[PDB]
Amino acid sequence: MSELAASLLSRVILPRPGEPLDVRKLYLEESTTNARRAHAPTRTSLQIGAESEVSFATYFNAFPASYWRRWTTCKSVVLRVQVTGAGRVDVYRTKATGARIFVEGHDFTGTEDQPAAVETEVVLQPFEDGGWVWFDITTDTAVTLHSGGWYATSPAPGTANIAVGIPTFNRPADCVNALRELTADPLVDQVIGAVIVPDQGERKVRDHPDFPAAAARLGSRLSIHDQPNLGGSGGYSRVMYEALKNTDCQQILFMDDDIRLEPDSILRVLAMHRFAKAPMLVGGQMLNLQEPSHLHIMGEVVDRSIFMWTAAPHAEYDHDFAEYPLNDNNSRSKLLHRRIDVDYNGWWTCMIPRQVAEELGQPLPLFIKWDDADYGLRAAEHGYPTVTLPGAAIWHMAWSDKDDAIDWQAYFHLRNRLVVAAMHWDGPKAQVIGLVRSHLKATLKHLACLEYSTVAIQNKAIDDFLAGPEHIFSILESALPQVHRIRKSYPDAVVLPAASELPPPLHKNKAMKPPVNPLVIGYRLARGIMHNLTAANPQHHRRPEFNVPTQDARWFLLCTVDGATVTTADGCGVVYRQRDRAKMFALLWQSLRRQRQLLKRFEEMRRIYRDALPTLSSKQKWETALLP
Amino acid sequence: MSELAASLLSRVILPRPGEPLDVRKLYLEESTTNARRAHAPTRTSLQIGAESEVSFATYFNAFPASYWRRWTTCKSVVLRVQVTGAGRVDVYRTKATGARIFVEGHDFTGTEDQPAAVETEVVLQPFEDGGWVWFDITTDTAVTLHSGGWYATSPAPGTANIAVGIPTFNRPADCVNALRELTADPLVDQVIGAVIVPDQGERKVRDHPDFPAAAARLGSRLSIHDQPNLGGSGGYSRVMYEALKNTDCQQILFMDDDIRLEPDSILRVLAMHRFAKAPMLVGGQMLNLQEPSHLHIMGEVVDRSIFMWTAAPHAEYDHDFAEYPLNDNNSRSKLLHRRIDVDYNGWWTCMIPRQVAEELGQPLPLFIKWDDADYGLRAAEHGYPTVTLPGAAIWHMAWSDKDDAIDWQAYFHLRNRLVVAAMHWDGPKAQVIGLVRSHLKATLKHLACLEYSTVAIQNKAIDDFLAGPEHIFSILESALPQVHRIRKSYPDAVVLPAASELPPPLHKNKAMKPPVNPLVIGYRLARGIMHNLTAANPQHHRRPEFNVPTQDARWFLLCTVDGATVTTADGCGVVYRQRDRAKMFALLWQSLRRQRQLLKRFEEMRRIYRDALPTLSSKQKWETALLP
Amino acid sequence: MSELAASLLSRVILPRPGEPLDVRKLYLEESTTNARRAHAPTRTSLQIGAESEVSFATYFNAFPASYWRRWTTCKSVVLRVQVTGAGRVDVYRTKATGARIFVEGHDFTGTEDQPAAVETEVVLQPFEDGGWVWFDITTDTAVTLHSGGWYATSPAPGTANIAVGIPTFNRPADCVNALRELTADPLVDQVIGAVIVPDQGERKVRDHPDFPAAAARLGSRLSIHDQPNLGGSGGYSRVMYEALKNTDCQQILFMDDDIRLEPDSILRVLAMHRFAKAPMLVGGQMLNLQEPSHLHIMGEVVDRSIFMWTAAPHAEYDHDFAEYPLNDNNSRSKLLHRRIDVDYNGWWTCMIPRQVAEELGQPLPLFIKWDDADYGLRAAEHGYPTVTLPGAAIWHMAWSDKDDAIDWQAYFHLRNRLVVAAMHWDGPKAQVIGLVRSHLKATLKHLACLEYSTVAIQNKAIDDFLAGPEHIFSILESALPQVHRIRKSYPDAVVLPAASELPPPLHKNKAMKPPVNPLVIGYRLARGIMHNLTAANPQHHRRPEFNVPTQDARWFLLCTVDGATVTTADGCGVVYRQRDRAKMFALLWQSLRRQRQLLKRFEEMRRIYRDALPTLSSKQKWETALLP
Ligand SMILES: O=c1ccn([C@@H]2O[C@H](COP(=O)(O)OP(=O)(O)O)[C@@H](O)[C@H]2O)c(=O)[nH]1
Ligand SMILES: O=c1ccn([C@@H]2O[C@H](COP(=O)(O)OP(=O)(O)O)[C@@H](O)[C@H]2O)c(=O)[nH]1
Ligand SMILES: O=c1ccn([C@@H]2O[C@H](COP(=O)(O)OP(=O)(O)O)[C@@H](O)[C@H]2O)c(=O)[nH]1
Ligand SMILES: [Mn+2]
Ligand SMILES: [Mn+2]
Ligand SMILES: [Mn+2]
Repeated sequence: MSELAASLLSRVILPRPGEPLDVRKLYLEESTTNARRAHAPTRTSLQIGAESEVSFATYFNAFPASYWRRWTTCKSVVLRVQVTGAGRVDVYRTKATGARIFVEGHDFTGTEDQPAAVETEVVLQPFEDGGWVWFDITTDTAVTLHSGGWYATSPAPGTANIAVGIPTFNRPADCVNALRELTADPLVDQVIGAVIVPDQGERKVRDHPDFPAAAARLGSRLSIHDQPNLGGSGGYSRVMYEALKNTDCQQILFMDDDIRLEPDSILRVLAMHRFAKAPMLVGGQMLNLQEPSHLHIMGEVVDRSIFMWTAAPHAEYDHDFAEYPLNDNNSRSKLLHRRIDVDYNGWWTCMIPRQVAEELGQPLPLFIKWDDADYGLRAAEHGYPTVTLPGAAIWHMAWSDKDDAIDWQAYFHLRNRLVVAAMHWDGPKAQVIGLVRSHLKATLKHLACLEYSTVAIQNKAIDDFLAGPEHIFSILESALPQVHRIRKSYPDAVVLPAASELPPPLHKNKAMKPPVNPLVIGYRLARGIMHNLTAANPQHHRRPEFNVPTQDARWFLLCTVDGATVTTADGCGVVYRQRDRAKMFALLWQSLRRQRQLLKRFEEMRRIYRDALPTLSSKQKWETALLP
Repeated sequence: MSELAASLLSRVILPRPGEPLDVRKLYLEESTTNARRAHAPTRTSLQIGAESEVSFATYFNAFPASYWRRWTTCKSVVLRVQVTGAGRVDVYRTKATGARIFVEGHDFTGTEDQPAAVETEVVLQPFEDGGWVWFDITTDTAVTLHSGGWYATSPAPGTANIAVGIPTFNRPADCVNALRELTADPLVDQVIGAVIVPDQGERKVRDHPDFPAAAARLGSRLSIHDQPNLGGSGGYSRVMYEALKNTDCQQILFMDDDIRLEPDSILRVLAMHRFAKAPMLVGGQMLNLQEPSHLHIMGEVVDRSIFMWTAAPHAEYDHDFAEYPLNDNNSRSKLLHRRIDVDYNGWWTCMIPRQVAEELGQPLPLFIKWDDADYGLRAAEHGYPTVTLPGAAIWHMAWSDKDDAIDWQAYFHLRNRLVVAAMHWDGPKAQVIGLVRSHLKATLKHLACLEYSTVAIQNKAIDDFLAGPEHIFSILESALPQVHRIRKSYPDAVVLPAASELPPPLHKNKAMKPPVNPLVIGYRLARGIMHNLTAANPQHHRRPEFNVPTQDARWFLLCTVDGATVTTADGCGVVYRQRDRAKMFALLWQSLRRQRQLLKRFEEMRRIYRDALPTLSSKQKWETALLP
Repeated sequence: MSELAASLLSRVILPRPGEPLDVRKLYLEESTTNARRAHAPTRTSLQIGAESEVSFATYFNAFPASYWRRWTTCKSVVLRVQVTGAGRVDVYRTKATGARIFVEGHDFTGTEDQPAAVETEVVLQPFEDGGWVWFDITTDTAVTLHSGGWYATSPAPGTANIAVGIPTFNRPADCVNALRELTADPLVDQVIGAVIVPDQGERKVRDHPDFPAAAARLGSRLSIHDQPNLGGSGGYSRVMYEALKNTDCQQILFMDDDIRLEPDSILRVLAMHRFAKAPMLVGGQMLNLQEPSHLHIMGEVVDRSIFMWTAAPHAEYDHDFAEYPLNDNNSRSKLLHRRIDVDYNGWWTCMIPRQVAEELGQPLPLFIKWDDADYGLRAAEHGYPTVTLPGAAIWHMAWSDKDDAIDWQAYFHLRNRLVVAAMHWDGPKAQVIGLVRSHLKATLKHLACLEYSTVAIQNKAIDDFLAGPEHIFSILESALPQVHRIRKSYPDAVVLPAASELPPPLHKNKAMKPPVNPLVIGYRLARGIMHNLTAANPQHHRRPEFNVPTQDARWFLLCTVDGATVTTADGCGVVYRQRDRAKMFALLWQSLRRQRQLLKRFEEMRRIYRDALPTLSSKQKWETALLP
């Protein structure tokens, strides 16, 4: 018992009372033939009826064996369940193809007075490519699973002193909640030493009514640091800065302020970090906050040849565990059993070892976007891999219709993408053509969609990149206001609350089906080009031709009109997109001029950016933008 | 009652407590409309709720009528169930198309005090092509099925004295368990007279802690015989040798050491043997140990025209009875109602009559593979057919991803295949071209997959075959070490624990979809041939181009690379396959030279092998390799 | 209450205790959401749980409205249910497309002490093309349906005195049972006045042990008449003969001896007959005895243009009410809502009014087959239509794999088909070419399948037809033995118990998939013709090339072989079909010669057959073959 608690890797957890049935599929998967639902008295125990089966082949309770095999020193894991009643524990593993293999099974008989203990040691040898381990319970009489867990065969190396960092910006209510959920589970609280909150917002988290109660439970492990708005980069950079200077914490764990939490997720990541073969970044997955049974992604990489972040080779976005169980014979579920290798983890949950952060230094001053990838790629170049752990997750806001890469962020995508590209493009010379051809495609689509402001702000992006690193650092704060100033000009960047704020449409909308037939995309594009050569009628800038819903607003519909309203992706307003031939060819020329500049000057940008990294990632340099 | 027990063919059995629901579909098939699961107090009884239906149209409890009709003297079978409660027994049969026919039905009323007995005599006449008989129970009040069985209308001929043979090699734990499960059911124990265990391993089954307890229950019906490693052939040959010389047992039942058991399976095979029209080999099916609701195969044959073991005409591998019930209108289930005729049964469970083994003599000294087929084909030539009984099964390890025919065994497949081919090729002359063309295909695929060691050891196989029978017998022990010595050379035959033991791959893996389009297999093969003509870059033998998962590693992916790691089929390690043009054309020439030798010298091999059979299958000759 | 019982059309009936769940779908259709199965205390009552729904949109309990509208004088029907508990009766109708229409609904509250009565009058007006009426029950508290029925709004015209006729031939056990099930329901017993059993068999129904008990319940309403074997024609002719001469029964109801019964079926047919607009034949459907949820057919017609009995225009054989409910949105179920018009009903249950049988006279002396159609077609020509009532059924043996039109019956099909054709071909002259072209197709298929005996006995059929009516009558008894004498010659007509009675096949059977591709049926037929021109190898008449299963034995497989065993359609034996070119061309010539004879002499056969009808259907003439 002394040694048990210090080798626990991940617990068997159940859902809270009154949790939606969709979300319960993350925890336990019950047979539709059982007479009654299973009951979860506490988050660690479960009551099962007589003559019933429940399967723990689930996102939260199954053991992601291949990952432990690959990155940790654990030769084998031990399942321990403590149960009363008569029944059977069946242990299964999978091959990386998803094929389920029955390992061993134990019949038990237990009473509340002499509770039955069931231990099974599963060797991690057969998980080179992938595979999970899990268990089912099948009952003779009624059964209570009092506790269950996956264990290593020796204590966890090192000490567990975690600096939790949570940068906040005008989301006090959410942040106060994140601080509240850290102290929920005693086993997390115990291993938290410091909690850094860089408050970059004008509506402060200290001012909240529920804060004192939340802050009291943390004691003086909590500090709040007021600084200017420096985005993600500045937020997390501050956390690193603090944890390395003002705490002696062995781990730095980046988190977001708008996250729901499964506290065992934190403990699982810590487990892997401590058991790692070599020092490494360890991150958690994100479940979708707005569709909570859905896993966002198993892991991301940066695709060379266009230098663009993307899904890892054998992983698809948005995996609904309620519709596609871990153990189903469907093709989406079969990919989950592969071991996914990432280039970086997102900063919703990402643990960085102390003397690794010290070595890599700070993040790049990118404001938002790409800061996290850069860090992953940088650590990789120093021999510190990143592992995105399955089964260890927080719930975060996804791009569940809500977001887009056409607004002000479109600047920060492109700009930072190039910055990071110069930083890590250790490859062939002629390769940069692939990224610029990549952008030309994007830029033609934008214009075809009448998203003019986007192109403009993207042309500022390429200008700002070409001015170098010294310049990027000085516009950490100034850049955001500058994007907005540019965007005010364009009717397509000015949100209006309703389309009824404008004169009713000339034409009622018609259902125009998505062309995915080769003959039809050829013709719909020809119509697009030719119309786009005619002089735009200005009557259509005063009265929109259509009231376009977000969903229906693609290249093929917008290339025929001169003016139309398009609903913002959140569905909170509309922009009045208005075609103009003169303004478009201008933007198109400026875009062409910048793309030619890029392939001409990229060799040069690699040299000057790589050289400037000790500065850009220095604590000393970040001091002059972080402290008043 | 005196006469009942001695005419019992197969009992109605239920699952153990806490058996997975998947596996219970082997026993009883319940209506999703029943209010509650059915309960199995004992392995022979079942409790059903009021207003409920359960169907015994299942692998274990249905009667494989066509088989009994074909091979046994039974004109009709009698169902006997003993039941309490009010309900109805409905008896069904099938045609060989799967079409279900209702035969008769009996309403019963029984109490525990005056239990109701229900007998139905089903005539076996209408089962020429195939068909099963089974029964359902449908309840008015709650019902208990106290016992149920299929009976012949007269006593079983002969006496039941079974020599059970279990050859073991370094699997003490498993073997001790097999000996334990034989004495489980009293009705099996009663008919076991001897249990021979040839222990060819250096980790002895006697040394096990649980052995004394297991051996005590057998008394002195158990002997253990220490001998050198002589593979399957030597193991089972020893069992035959012992049972014919040192026991007066009427039957010899071959078993494996790594098998879970349904004891009634043993009794069913014995039943058929005793009721046989003429003396015959009777075998049991294998269920998959690692996917326990799945039946491996209904029966195997040796396909003339390539002389290669294969699925019997109307049977497909891997039949999941949980997904495809015996009585479903699906195409996979419809094949189960045909009567499958085999050429041989596997030696997991195969019963050989005493004066049949005496007549046929020993097995061929093949070490592993084909020993069993040869025996089936040999018995066939003497007028002793083999029947693979459905419903009579043990659970055994299948090729559930775990195994492959590319490693050291690839020698023993080819070699023994040819040995056996010479032995039983009573057919046309020019026919041998079909086997050699068969091998040329295989050999080109191997090389294309960079599996060089395979070809090498297969070329030893053809050399060893051509040296004749006298020579094959002397290399019974020496051959295995010799294969390994040859395999050490090739990087593709040397297993390494992880791919991270090697330098990281040059390219990340890309999803390349299986080409089954005629235009695409033509082009993907053209790329294969042409690249395979270019000089291999040696930088790719020092740093692998890919980290290939087993599943993704086929001809079309491996024919483009010069070097890559491929994960072993168990998923326990990786080999570094490395292309070389010079070494390949060498192997290809040596393979071509041997194939030309075969068709030249096969007439000659038939003559010299057939002539040498009295020697190869002699007890006297096997003495000089079995006894120190 | 006085007037209720004499206007009852059909009762709401439930299944017996322990009836299979498949068959219960004929009676009531329960929601999978109900907490418990519904219970049927008695065959007329049903107990439903609280908060549950059951739908009586079922074969047995729904009202076939369109039929009642079309053929009876009933302007409207009345549903009456007597219920306790709180709940709601919902009444629905359908359009002939299957579209369900909600009519009205009644909330009830009843107690056992003051039981609630619910009456709904549904007008039959909107059922021109088809449509059903039914009701569902939906419960608040637990509900008991004590009784339910469909009623006319006035008493039944006429008196109900039914002569039940059951011809038996060597099936004593079955016949004794039919007599037992007539006296089961008191409401059937009451309306049965006589039961005629012509016993044409040598194993007499009187000799049975269970007969005296069965005969006692009938009193002296039962007579048994010994006569020679004169087949169906002679059996039923005898029943007519008796009921018209020796009873004063108002109805004659033909039945079979191998039928399970729903007694309300008898009452429903009687109901319609009594309520008929004009005098008419009224028949019941047949449910499949061996697949009891399956309806054989909604109704049959005689297809002019080939003069061949067939499914009525919008009806398909074999409708499984368990898989396709009356009220499902599937295409098979949608045809059930059309009103099917028949040309005749089968003699399993067919009611003939007294002064209609008197007018039409006896059946034709056809021995078996077509006797029933002829009678339907004859009655039609006199203005007496036939109606096949849905919901009124007996269970009878179908052609559920068991039967075929290639054996001795093949004579009686063709012969009688032509007899009947001459009798009723009131159409165009050149039309007979269509029947003879029809036969040429059949005859070429037979020969291609090596079914030589068939063609031979069919050529006797055409000879016997051409000899005229006077001759057909004299061979009523002699013809059956004569067919057998001819069949003894041919190896394909001699059944052997197993294929193992013959030398094992030269080739093992190969799976040859059904060609339904235009290119492939063209080639598979070309192979057929050309091989069929080569001289047959006689070694293949001594050792069969294959062991062909019934299912796999079609034109495309048999046209390539010279000799093979084919399993009888019951699966009880095999015939050795053996190709011969000399014997085949002979049969083919004799067939061609007869077909030329037919179209030459059909005008002549119409004249001589039609003229001979008063004789063939005379009671006086049938006397000389029915009485010793
Ligand atoms: O003007 C800004 C925009 C965002 N952020 C920070 O950048 C991170 C990511 O931004 P956001 O949450 O709005 O985008 P999301 O994560 O939802 O995609 C957050 O931690 C914010 O604190 C910031 O400091 N200032
Ligand atoms: O080096 C060996 C390899 C195997 N065997 C025997 O050969 C049989 C089949 O081998 P194995 O079980 O390893 O293969 P599998 O049956 O799983 O395919 C077993 O009964 C072993 O006892 C042996 O005696 N020596
Ligand atoms: O040799 C025969 C053959 C049959 N029948 C009668 O013909 C009818 C139909 O024959 P069967 O029942 O054998 O054929 P099925 O109705 O099953 O198709 C039955 O009522 C039999 O009594 C007969 O009298 N003598
Ligand atoms: Mn966020
Ligand atoms: Mn084995
Ligand atoms: Mn019949």
